[PDB]
Amino acid sequence: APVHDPDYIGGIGKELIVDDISDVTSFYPSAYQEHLNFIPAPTTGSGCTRIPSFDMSTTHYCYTHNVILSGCRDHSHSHQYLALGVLRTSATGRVFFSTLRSINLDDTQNRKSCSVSATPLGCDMLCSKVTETEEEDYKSVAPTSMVHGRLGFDGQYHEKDLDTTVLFKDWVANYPGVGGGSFIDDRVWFPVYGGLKPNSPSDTAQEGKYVIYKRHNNTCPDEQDYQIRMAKSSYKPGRFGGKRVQQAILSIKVSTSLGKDPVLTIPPNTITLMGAEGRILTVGTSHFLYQRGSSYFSPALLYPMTVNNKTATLHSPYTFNAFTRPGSVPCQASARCPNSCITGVYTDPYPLIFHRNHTLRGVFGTMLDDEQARLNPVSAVFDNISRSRVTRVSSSSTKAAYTTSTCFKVVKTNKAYCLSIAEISNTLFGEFRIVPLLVEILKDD
Amino acid sequence: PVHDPDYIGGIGKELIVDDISDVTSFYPSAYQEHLNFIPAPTTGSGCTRIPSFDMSTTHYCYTHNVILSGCRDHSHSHQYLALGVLRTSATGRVFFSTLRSINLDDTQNRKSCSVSATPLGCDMLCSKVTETEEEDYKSVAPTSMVHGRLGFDGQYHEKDLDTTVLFKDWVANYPGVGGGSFIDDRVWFPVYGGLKPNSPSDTAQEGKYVIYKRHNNTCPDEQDYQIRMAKSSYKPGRFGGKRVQQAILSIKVSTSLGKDPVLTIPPNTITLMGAEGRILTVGTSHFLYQRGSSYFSPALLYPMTVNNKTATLHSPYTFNAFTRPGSVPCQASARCPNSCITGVYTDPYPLIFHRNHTLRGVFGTMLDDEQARLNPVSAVFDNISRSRVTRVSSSSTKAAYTTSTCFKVVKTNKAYCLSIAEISNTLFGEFRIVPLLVEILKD
Amino acid sequence: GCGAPVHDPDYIGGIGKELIVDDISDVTSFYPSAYQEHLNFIPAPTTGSGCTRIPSFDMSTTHYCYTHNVILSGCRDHSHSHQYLALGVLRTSATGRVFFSTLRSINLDDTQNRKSCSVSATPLGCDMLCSKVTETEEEDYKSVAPTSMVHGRLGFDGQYHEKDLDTTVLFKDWVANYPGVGGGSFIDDRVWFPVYGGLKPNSPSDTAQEGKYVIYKRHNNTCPDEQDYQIRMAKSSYKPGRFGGKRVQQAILSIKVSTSLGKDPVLTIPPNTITLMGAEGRILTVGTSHFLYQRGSSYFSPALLYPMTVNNKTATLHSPYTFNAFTRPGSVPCQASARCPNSCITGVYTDPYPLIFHRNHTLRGVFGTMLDDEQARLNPVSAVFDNISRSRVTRVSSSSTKAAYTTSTCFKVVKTNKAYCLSIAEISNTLFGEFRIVPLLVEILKD
Amino acid sequence: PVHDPDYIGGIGKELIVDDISDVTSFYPSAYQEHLNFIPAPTTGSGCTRIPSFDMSTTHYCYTHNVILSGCRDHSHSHQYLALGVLRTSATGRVFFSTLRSINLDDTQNRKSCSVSATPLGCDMLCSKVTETEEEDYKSVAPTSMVHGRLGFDGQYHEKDLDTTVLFKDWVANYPGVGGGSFIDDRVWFPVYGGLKPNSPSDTAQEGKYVIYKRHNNTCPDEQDYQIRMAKSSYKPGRFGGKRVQQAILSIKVSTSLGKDPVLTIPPNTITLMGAEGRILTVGTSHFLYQRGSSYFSPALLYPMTVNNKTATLHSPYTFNAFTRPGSVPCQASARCPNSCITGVYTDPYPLIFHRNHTLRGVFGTMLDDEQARLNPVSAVFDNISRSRVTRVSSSSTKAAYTTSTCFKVVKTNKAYCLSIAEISNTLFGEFRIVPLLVEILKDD
Ligand SMILES: *[C@@H]1O[C@H](CO)[C@@H](O)[C@H](O)[C@H]1NC(C)=O
Ligand SMILES: *[C@@H]1O[C@H](CO)[C@@H](O)[C@H](O)[C@H]1NC(C)=O
Ligand SMILES: *[C@@H]1O[C@H](CO)[C@@H](O)[C@H](O)[C@H]1NC(C)=O
Ligand SMILES: *[C@@H]1O[C@H](CO)[C@@H](O)[C@H](O)[C@H]1NC(C)=O
Ligand SMILES: [Ca+2]
Ligand SMILES: [Ca+2]
Ligand SMILES: [Ca+2]
Ligand SMILES: [Ca+2]
Repeated sequence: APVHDPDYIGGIGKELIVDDISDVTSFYPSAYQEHLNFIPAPTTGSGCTRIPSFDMSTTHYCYTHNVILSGCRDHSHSHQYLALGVLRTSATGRVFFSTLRSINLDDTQNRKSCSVSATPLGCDMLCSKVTETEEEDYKSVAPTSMVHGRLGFDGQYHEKDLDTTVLFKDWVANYPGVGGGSFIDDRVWFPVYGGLKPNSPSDTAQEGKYVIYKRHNNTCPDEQDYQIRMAKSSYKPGRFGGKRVQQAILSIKVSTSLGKDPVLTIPPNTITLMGAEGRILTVGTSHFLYQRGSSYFSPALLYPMTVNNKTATLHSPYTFNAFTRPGSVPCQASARCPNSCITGVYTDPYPLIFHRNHTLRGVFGTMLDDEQARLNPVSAVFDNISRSRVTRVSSSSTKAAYTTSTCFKVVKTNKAYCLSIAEISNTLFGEFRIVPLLVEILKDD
Repeated sequence: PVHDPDYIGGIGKELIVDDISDVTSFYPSAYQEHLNFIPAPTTGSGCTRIPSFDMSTTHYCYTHNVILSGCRDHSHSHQYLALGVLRTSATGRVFFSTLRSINLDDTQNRKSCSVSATPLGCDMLCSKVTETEEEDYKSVAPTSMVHGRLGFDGQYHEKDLDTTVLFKDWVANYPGVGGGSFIDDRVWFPVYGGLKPNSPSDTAQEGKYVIYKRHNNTCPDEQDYQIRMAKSSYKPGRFGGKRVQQAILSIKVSTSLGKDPVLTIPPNTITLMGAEGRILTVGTSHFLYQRGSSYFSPALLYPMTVNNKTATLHSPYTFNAFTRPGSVPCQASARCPNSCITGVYTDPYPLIFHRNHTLRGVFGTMLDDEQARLNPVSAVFDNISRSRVTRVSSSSTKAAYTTSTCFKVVKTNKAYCLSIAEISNTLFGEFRIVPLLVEILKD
Repeated sequence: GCGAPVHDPDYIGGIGKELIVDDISDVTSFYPSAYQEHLNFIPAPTTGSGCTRIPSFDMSTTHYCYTHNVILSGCRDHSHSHQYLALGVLRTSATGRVFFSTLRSINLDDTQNRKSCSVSATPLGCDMLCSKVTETEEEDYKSVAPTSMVHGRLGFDGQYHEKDLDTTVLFKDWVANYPGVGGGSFIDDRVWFPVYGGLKPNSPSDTAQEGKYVIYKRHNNTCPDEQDYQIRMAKSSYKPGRFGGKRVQQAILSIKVSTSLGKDPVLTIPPNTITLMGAEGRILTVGTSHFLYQRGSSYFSPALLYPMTVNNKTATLHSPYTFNAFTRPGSVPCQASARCPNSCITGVYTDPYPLIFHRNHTLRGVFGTMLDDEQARLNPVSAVFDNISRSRVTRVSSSSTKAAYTTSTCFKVVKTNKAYCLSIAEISNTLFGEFRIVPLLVEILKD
Repeated sequence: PVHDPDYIGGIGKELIVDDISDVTSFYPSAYQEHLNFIPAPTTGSGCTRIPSFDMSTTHYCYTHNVILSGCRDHSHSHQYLALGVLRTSATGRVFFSTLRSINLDDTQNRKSCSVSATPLGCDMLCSKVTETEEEDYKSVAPTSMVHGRLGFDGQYHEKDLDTTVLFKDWVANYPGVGGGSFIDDRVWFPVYGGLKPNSPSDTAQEGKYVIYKRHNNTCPDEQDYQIRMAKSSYKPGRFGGKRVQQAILSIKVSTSLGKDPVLTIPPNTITLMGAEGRILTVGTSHFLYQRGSSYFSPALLYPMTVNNKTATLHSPYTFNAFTRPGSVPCQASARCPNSCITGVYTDPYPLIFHRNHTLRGVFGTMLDDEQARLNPVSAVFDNISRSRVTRVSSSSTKAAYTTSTCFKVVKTNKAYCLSIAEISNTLFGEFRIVPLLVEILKDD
């Protein structure tokens, strides 16, 4: 029923800047712009608001984040904030995000790692229902419970538990990838990751599969079969005792029946690195999988994704060598060799500048500009090697964490905007505030 | 659009009726997480200030002023406006669920806006300013004013009031920031401003004054001197000796905005110097909160009686420990009449009543400092005392306006007080406006 | 100004897309409004005998392209001719009313006789594929050389440049060959054009078709002739008597779009187990789907859309969508209500624009202007069609009226969320020549 | 944005300078195909009417009015506006190439618009009407008027004139429909309307009249009767006896629209009753064409001299065979003064000149009927005669306004006359506006 102001409709989910000639990094973000903050901040000293997910279709946006009363990471009950809204314009021509349905989902169930997607029926959610820590989940035999929910245009929420005993038979743990999903054709597509049980069909299918991705102009000096050894062990990090940590994609038919006809796609690990959080993006006619750099590879990754009815295929990724993320040694931001780790942080890149033949040239995102610590969020435009002039939250050292970015255009002014939702350090009210930062994309001629 | 039925009977009523208990045996819990319905700034210089809030038995209304470049820029601003309903999650936790969330931003500069929840939506009274307050007090024409409404459909409409007639005796005039109230088919707003010297309204107040006193803390000045100082408190030096006057504006609620407005000016034998304020309705009682911008520090609630289109004020309730910071000689501990414009908006919400409806106790968030806007502290107050408190921080913390509203989740038998407070911010602007929530407990 | 223009902002997001995505509604509950006034961007004749005919139209997300052929002395005069060319953008007035705003408007009139021209909107302007004709079609099928062809382009600066194709090589296996009149389409760095003509008997291309045929059938109306007879007839339908039994063949030509015209041309010939006898046609791109429209010049009357997939420089066609009430007039035994395979060259160009889709992108309904007559080119009526039925109609006239070719393209004004269909129709004229080419406009309604 | 160099020296000049030849030995060719730059209607009731055309040595301007529901409807309308340049194809065939093609359609009802090609683009003068002509003659305020411009960038800007001051003495006032002309840093538009009875402008025409006569066809009425009829002709009965008056408006051409407008009201000892018209510039001569809305049938061209911001008119050239249909007693063959509002806009383009610049011949498309708007016929005319003609049809055919402009393709040594004509349509509304093109030939 509700729809964005027509100022935005033709500029959402599109290839924003089509340019074959200009240097990608001649495009750069403006100063942050003041607009209607649609993301609730904590109201107590210990309250934890973390794990944002965001998706926007040409009719509405969907947003969610997790809330824990007593502090973050606490093994405790949690609830989700959920919002459904539309873009509007003031009389002065300034965009604002206008939320229509704004609820807390807080009941007997502990929904974690939730991803959201804007579908024709409202805001679809994929969550894990957890009663164990991740550490414990990798040791129990049963897969993790998972639920497909929807906040409807009427503001009501309904959900259906998936049959994970069947759907995730070959897994010991499984979680949505936190980043948004995408509605494609008649289905909703969500990133998933978790652990495979040893010697299952899915595990055997990945036996001996690996890929080594390299830094630009910065060769790993290690011997080659040593690199191969380390790349293989990177799929089985020591934190969970040698279980293969696997990337997947889950598609669900969009219908008034939730959980209808789900299909799991597991790409070969000759393409994907160790399973991690991620996001399914649709820009123009192209789809991508973002995968968080939780393993040894630091440059931001976008795997081209093509849809084959109910399944997907991924292709060799775009990489953005200056769009690093912090991580612990030996997988810090400047890392160049394969190795085994679980680290990094979710900071996704939004496809922004394209050739006319639709090859991606440049992305926008907010990176944490530090070698090892989650510090100094910086918004910028990135090509395969370089980074534009940047916009920073603070000229002082500042703690931050996850960021997820989405860009859209106002075609009547030909202005490109980028929204960057970032977990930022807070004072007085909890560890984090989740801030929707807004920039305009400018050009330095 | 209506509140969840868990709230039926829990909104705008006398929450605690108790003749026997000590008032300060009631006290606020620690702050509670709920759904923060108030947008925080998103840039380093963004200014969100001046909150207004009112809630009827069907919906709530909220607004605050936004300036892009910092809080003392006079050139342009916009208002954030929200219309919403109270909800409960499945576990019984409160959340404020906004339904209509808009920025009102055009070429007009709407300032000092008050909102009120009426049967047609969220009514707003704003001044449309073209010059500073200081300049307004020096120009002969009254300040322009507008009656707006955000409807349940999310559309905003407004009508300019005929201030040339309605405020002909005034040089400057503003809504009182605090919420208004819908009573007997009219919406009622606090107003304040300056009167034209020797206008009929100014002449009607000549010689009028009132001295309100601190509990068990006598002014040592002699009575004659106190009277001179109380008279001069209505004509502070900042605006060159014009009388600064309290008033109340009522408007017929109708699809026609601005219908039949009527200005009531109480005698200054009851009211102190005009200031920001709020019209409250709790049960069948109404009150005018008046900010303590003059010499009197304790929080003030004037009982208000509605007689069709006008109202009568009565001698106020005072809450001696509910002080506010101010400049010398009108600091929080001041006890003598004097002339000043200082203080801060921190309103008290009527909470504990006698069975005969006499008010005993209030909830609010005070700034617990003598002179500086520091240290917001939530508590229950009677005429003399303060309960055990809840604080945003144990460290010294800048803050400003607070406005409080209490309600009951009847379903869970839990009484709550919302305290919307301007709190110092880091990284993103001068202030963040935070809706603090406490449960009222009993010791 | 050599840089590219763009439609008004009201249209961005509403050009070349799936206009109505609806799984549940009856297709024919959508219907056209009355015709709407807008800016007629198509020149009418200015003399008693002037012939304006053979419209071609294609519109990209940045601009539209339009052309038609002009003959001074009458329409079938096998003589010199010229082309009107227009490059423009869609606009809205202050009231929101649609208008087509032409930016480059030229007559291309020189020593060359360009015929049967198709146009396509590419990132460099308006690409044109024409035959350069020095013999009638009847003479052409009798001479061994293929027809000359040219790839031209009107640029955004208003200049026209062109390159003759190497038809002696490119069309080595052909005796005659023409573009399909209907618009081409820009897909994956190349421009794609419909083509048709005659094959050299026993040439490699001709032997690759030997024995190939397909019988397409009417809805709920069975042909009574014996099966072996139907097959004999279907086979002979590829070799009409008009050109002495040479095979008349459908094809698709793709050209790399570059400042170098005529670059890297590649011819695709689909198997005649899929296509009927070659005819005029159009390459359509709607959303992510491509289609070849094929004029019903043979025995099959319902409008045809063959799904088209692009591989690299070649195309693959699939079994067609058919719209049983979107018929066209033809001479007996291939009239509008024909149901049996037979051999004939008749019909008329009236294309269908894909309009209503399933969520999974299966096509449900089209818009077009048919000629509503069994045998004569009469009575144009605009309608929405599904596989069986026709919506409520809009008519140019309640009296009997001569018309000919129609080509339709639909678009949405995103600002108002209204869908429109343009129908460019050759309509009988009085005083000024045989035809006026009229851009009809309707809004698509739902009752 | 300029015409092809094949036209240099062929635009806006005296096309045929000849003292010797019979004017009517020049004659138009058959109509020729070129590029029809004028949109036709696309619906059954669509009304396209009231063309205006002007061409400078760099570009041409064109406009016409559009009503959705029929030609008499009065509620709302829009204008089609075109800025273009003359081109030649490789074979030398003329084509009019429009560069900017827009519909101007908003809440405002612009009527009776005239255009003129200025160095800044296509200037337009329109009335912004809120009541019918009948009702405007009865209201005290003058008609609102706007000066707009379609620029070379395709953007349109406009500014309302201060008509309460500029047209203080008028009850109604409209541009003359025919094109205006750029002369000496100002654009010049024909205007007509009604004067406030007893205003200074009205009293300044009191007792003023002029009687123009047919060639070799004297009015038999007695002289005092003719004088009374001639005076009455300026106050026709349709609008209750108000004086209907000719004028000329000049505006300074500037990035500021509506700059320094000045109105000229010529004396009615020269002009007949106010009517539609056109300001023409050909060589160094300027002329005011005035439609024959009153008793006088032959086509009229008043020589016009520009002083500074005002104009002076002189006794007109008349072309006795270039008649127009009208209702009795002001029909095509009328010869006596009378009072009427009738006729039709069909202008004559100055074509053939003596070496001393005195005009000898014009081209135009006349409606060749006594009383009805029928039978458009293109021809060359002198003061008394008509050349061999070219016809749209040998059958009786309804038509209305025509406006003609001639030019030379210097490269091919061919002179052409464009004749934009409202012609009866079938299927698509009442009229199609057709740009007819002829080559000027010589018998010899
Ligand atoms: C796309 O186009 C650009 C420039 O036109 C070229 O550099 C790039 O290699 C192309 N890639 C593909 C896959 O077409
Ligand atoms: C109400 O009752 C209290 C004590 O019960 C008394 O002190 C007070 O004066 C009473 N007031 C009224 C108005 O009844
Ligand atoms: C698309 O969906 C419709 C409706 O369920 C169905 O009839 C049709 O066959 C589907 N097409 C494909 C290719 O699955
Ligand atoms: C120009 O020459 C002709 C030739 O007789 C003459 O009639 C006309 O009066 C001349 N023009 C002027 C202005 O004398
Ligand atoms: Ca497990
Ligand atoms: Ca003032
Ligand atoms: Ca041949
Ligand atoms: Ca008037």
